[PDB]
Amino acid sequence: CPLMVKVLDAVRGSPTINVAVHVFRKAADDTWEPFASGKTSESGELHGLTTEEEFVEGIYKVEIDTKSYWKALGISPFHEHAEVVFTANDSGRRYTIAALLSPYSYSTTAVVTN
Amino acid sequence: CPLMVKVLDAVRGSPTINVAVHVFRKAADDTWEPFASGKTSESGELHGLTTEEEFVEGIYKVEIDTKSYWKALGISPFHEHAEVVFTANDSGPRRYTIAALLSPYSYSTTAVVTNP
Amino acid sequence: CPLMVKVLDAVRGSPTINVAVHVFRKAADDTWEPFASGKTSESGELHGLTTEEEFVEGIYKVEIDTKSYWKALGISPFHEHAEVVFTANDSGPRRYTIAALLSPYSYSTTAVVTNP
Amino acid sequence: CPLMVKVLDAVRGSPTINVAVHVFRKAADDTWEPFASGKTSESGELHGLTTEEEFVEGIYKVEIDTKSYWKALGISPFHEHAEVVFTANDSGRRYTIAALLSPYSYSTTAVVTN
Repeated sequence: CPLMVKVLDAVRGSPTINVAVHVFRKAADDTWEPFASGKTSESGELHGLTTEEEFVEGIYKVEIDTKSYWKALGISPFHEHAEVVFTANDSGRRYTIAALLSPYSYSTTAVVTN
Repeated sequence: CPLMVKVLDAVRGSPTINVAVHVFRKAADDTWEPFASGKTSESGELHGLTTEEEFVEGIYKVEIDTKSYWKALGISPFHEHAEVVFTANDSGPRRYTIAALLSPYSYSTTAVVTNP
Repeated sequence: CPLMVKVLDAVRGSPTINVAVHVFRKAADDTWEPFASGKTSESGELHGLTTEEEFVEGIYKVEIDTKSYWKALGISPFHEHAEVVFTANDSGPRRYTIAALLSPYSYSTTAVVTNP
Repeated sequence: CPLMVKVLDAVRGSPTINVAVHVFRKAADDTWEPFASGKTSESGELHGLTTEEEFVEGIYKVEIDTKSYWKALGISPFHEHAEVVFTANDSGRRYTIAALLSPYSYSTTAVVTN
């Protein structure tokens, strides 16, 4: 898969499990078309969101439901979610979106290889 | 002003100057209404976006135009922008500082919330 | 003061108060000499650690006692502290702001460097 | 291995390759005894630093030579290195030390499992 999502918990020092992630692609009318989604695994990872054929150039949004996660832990969060918006190519790779979560802070990083 | 935005450049170790910032509020429509906008100063800060009267309860989105910043420096960044979405003033008026730290392929955002 | 330390709590979204900060400078010995120390204020900031006269070229270490902070809150953190080591004033006098953002199992540190 | 190190480059969006990492254990006289070391792989990871038998409770320091990395890229860095100091146990796990590097900023996170 050319697109993977890895989420970590900076309060507990652990992968975030069962966190909902939605992926959108920007449409012609500049609205967000649902594209893919899932829930992070026990390793805090989400694989097999798309394929090389489906993942064409364009602008994508990755939305991590961080609020629901912190609610499950009984911790009051600041953000409604974590949103990463990026342009796939040019030109032509494997994308790993990493997210490090705290209740009042998050960081996201793109690891782009091949 | 109950809402302040501060941006830093993690590559140069300096405040980001002239960075565009757009604020939106979720209408009952469920659509995003333009709420306020501006650009960061020399200190990388943006003050006076709004007032205590105007800044009511709601869900707000703060879009920082990081792409324009990096490209002006000859850098092609990963992100289109840095976007912060949060519920404000749910338990009464607060003062919010939104801090962003920018790298070409990474950013972090932190909220500092105080009771005026 | 050419050296300022600022600390934030990423769990509460607030400045960290009464956080111990110890500064060291590498002697020709290659050992760390106690240079200065203090505690953060209500704003999570620590000013007046040193002066332009005293703050010469060298390698400096800034140890933030994050463990004590978290444990006071009933939290058992991963890190013993947050430690920043850097060469200062190599190309002339600069003003340094060391920013730390604290979570129980994670921290980030950023340097903001300006020419006075 | 009960201790792994993963390093990423936030400027290029890539794992950091060939970055020297040194591990120390605090001794009785409170000095840092060299314990293990190596260079990150093509995946920016460093495995097999120690074993379950060797990795006993105590205070450890992990030192990442970030300065040399940025020098190789021709980018002026702020820090001399990135240092993570922590106490292994109590009580009794797999430690992953993650580091996200920028020239004037770094973040480190502990992922502790099992």
